[PDB]
Amino acid sequence: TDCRWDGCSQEFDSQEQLVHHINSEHIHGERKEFVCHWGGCSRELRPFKAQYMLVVHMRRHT
Amino acid sequence: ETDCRWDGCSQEFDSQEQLVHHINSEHIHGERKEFVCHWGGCSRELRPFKAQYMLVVHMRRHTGEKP
Ligand SMILES: [Zn+2]
Ligand SMILES: [Zn+2]
Ligand SMILES: [Zn+2]
Ligand SMILES: [Zn+2]
Repeated sequence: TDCRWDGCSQEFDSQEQLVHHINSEHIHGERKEFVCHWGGCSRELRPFKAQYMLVVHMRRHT
Repeated sequence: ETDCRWDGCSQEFDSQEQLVHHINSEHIHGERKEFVCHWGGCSRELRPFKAQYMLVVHMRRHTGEKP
């Protein structure tokens, strides 16, 4: 019944609430994770909170 | 400098400009082709799915939701 989506502190009473939460916030909600999938990147797939930060980060690989 | 290492991409280019344009066009602003499960302790280890529907079915392993 508790959310373990990295960055999420949400705890619930029931499976049905967790299911609705994950669908609402983490699947269909505003995208808040922007991962660099560059092979050997020292971030190790740790997400940025905004696309702009990923764009700036890509200058390090190019 | 010239070659893309974006997970599941092996485009190689002649110039830095070509690589910069490729990354922006395909990996930043292109159709999304990576769907990561950020569930703590997930055995996938943040390895991406190709499609949103695949992440949706995968979530039922963390929730226990019957299909
Ligand atoms: Zn959550
Ligand atoms: Zn990176
Ligand atoms: Zn690429
Ligand atoms: Zn998972």
